[PDB]
Amino acid sequence: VLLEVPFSARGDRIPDAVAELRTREPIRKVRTITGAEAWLVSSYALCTQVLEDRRFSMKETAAAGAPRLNALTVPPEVVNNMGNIADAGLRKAVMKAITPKAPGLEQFLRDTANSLLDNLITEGAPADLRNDFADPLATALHCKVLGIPQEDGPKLFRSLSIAFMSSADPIPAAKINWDRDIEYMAGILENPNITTGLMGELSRLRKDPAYSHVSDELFATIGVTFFGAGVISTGSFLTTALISLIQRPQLRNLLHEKPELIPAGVEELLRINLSFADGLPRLATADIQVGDVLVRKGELVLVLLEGANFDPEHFPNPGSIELDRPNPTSHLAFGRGQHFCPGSALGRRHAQIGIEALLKKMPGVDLAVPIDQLVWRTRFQRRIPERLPVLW
Ligand code: HEM
Repeated sequence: VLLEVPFSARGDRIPDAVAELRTREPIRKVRTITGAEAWLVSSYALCTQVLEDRRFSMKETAAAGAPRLNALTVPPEVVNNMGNIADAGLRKAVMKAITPKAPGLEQFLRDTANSLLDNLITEGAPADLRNDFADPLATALHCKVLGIPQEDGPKLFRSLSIAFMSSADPIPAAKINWDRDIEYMAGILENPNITTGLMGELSRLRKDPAYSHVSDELFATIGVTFFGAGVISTGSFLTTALISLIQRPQLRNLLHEKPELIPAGVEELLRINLSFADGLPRLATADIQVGDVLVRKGELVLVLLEGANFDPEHFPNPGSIELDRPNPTSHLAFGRGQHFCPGSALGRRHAQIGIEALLKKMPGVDLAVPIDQLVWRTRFQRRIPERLPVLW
């Protein structure tokens, strides 16, 4: 019987099995939720090998009849979204619009984190740091980044509990939501009041006849895809980083006292983060040797990020947060190679600012329920608790 993936929906603790698997079988046959076979890769060396070799293709994971990690929740072409962006001549533009350096942006993040936190302090403990802090901070950020009205955020957010499912079967709601969100974005592109952020930029490139080969659909897809990827990734990461920090009171206290180390703290929280529920999928486009396995053309490979990130061969004392590591950014939390996360800078600043605000307003933050009372979302592309009850 094949080892089934994923092993655990819990985002607070790495299963003991990962260390077992990594040492003895850093590439191992598994079965996914669709019933497909796959190669799960779990050492830093093999994970990096896979991500650095472009013949392990992201685009081709959408190929018809390919073994699948999970059901598509987007059109097959949209799996190649970053490639379409590059081909449309929109790459450095997209990347420029999603940098945290934008005028006023970091102060907006800061003031938004502090306002959310003041509201929670007024309502009284317990507070839910996912639904009433991390996710709203993520959503407010991405509305600003995209240049769309803040009041439009909640509804785009609504789609995400389905869009980012990791399902054995197709999801009818995913298509309905996708089509509505695409239509919304299309409308944003023609709205002359939208002059800032990613959509403001994309909108004026759309008016340019030099971009006449670029469909309206792709422009709109970029907005929907970046909003969703950024909101789900930042909100989910911050949420489970807060659990990591809460469980390490002396770290909490150290960062509160020495906020200059908060970036180093966040980098370690990224390294040990369990937010990705599944390995990153790739399809082999050739026969390629990975460890003791010849991966065959057409086979699915899953790059287990926490495999690499907890690998003591690369990170000594891997379960420990150490702020003085010599190569602290070398984890795979943002991936590697061709598909390295284009939002990584913004991801770091969202978490840095969110944590700094929280530590200053709630220096005594702690869980308000036993950790085993958290409800872990299942069959989802991220590991998150439904609610994160705290007191302070
Ligand atoms: C802590 C926050 C974040 C984490 C941990 C994270 C993680 C990742 C990872 C691991 C990948 C690589 C996927 C792969 O190679 O298969 C990725 C790619 C991606 N991320 Fe992020 N991400 C974060 C924030 C963001 C933000 C803020 C945005 C946009 C606003 C974003 C947009 C994207 C997009 C569009 C891709 C696909 C790139 C491609 O296909 O080439 N992410 N992210």
